[PDB]
Amino acid sequence: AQYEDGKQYTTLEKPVAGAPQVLEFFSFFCPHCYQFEEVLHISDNVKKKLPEGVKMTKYHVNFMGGDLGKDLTQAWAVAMALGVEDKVTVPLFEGVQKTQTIRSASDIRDVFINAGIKGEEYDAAWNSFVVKSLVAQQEKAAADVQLRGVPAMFVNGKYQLNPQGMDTSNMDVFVQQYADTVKYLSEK
Ligand SMILES: Cc1nc(CCN(C)C(=O)Cc2ccc(Oc3ccc(C#N)c(C)c3)cc2)no1
Repeated sequence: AQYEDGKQYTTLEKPVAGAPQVLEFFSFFCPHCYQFEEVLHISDNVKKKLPEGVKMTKYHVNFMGGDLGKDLTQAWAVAMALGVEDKVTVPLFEGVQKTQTIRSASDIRDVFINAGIKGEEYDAAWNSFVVKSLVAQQEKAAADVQLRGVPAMFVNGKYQLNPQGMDTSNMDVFVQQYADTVKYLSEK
């Protein structure tokens, strides 16, 4: 077969019922997640190859970066609650991994302020039980797959992308192989 279990993807032995159709996990501490966002734009190219009848979900993980890792998962919840993912994703990556100016929750907050979210607005969201449940949603989804590594993408709670099984001599070719695989899996 052109697409094969163990090549472009693997099959979960305990599939997750009711999961999001297309679910990616990332960490702002994760070097490959940095590439996936700024250099490869994986999420955008996957969306361009799915129909407008499929929802895409992106969740942060706790297991990288200790205390600041958990702050960033809550900050991602704030970003999702306020709908400002596209405004804060790049400054958070660059602040953690490029300039290394994100060292505390206050520094994360500064990113949002500089991106234009009001201080009262950030703080009220940060402390809300709506954000508390968005944090719980991110944890529950990663725990359903005993997630131990990022970047990760899962399709219909049944299949996990296997980027190590694709060709990386060319960055655009890799991105389109990856996105075509998500499409094939979504249609499965
Ligand atoms: C099995 C399995 N374990 C995981 C997650 C583990 N974990 C920390 C990784 O790092 C895995 C990973 C992701 C992408 C990748 O391929 C790349 C990365 C960067 C660039 C760039 N620029 C290109 C072109 C391809 C290689 C490895 N997932 O599945």
